[PDB]
Amino acid sequence: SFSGYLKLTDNVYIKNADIVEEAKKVKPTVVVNAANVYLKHGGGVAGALNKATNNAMQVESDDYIATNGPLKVGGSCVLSGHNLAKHCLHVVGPNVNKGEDIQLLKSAYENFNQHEVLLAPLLSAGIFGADPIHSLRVCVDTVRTNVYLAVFDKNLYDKLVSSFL
Ligand SMILES: CNc1ncccn1
Repeated sequence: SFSGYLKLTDNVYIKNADIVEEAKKVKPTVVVNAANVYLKHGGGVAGALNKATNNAMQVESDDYIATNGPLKVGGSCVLSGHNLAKHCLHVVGPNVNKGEDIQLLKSAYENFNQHEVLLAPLLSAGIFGADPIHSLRVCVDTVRTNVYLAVFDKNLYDKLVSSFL
């Protein structure tokens, strides 16, 4: 199971790790993807997770969108975890770089509550443009299930831990 995590709260844990390497090591029940509404896994966490699946995540995602249409910002869907996890919970946080409402970040984190344990990145962080310190605060104030956060950037990981209230 999960090793080397710093415990932030009763249910939130954090580690400086590449979520792809972490998923391959742990093979958790659920890995969270930082998805967009179209499930186009081009860059950031999504591009990295999809590349680790040899594009199988994108092929599955395109079939999901062809059948169901796009997700909502703040929404999610459960798909296969491929070689990374049992399932992948694709969660759409607001993309501040697209002018999306940062208030939807709490709705995005609420999706985590449907899973007893998850390996996840900080929603709306990275190329999504939100402040990762704010994302961590919404995470700890919204998620009640056990969430193991992987923060790729060491400098950001240190800043998140050192500034955690
Ligand atoms: C590419 N891996 C990654 N990216 C962001 C957060 C955690 N892991």
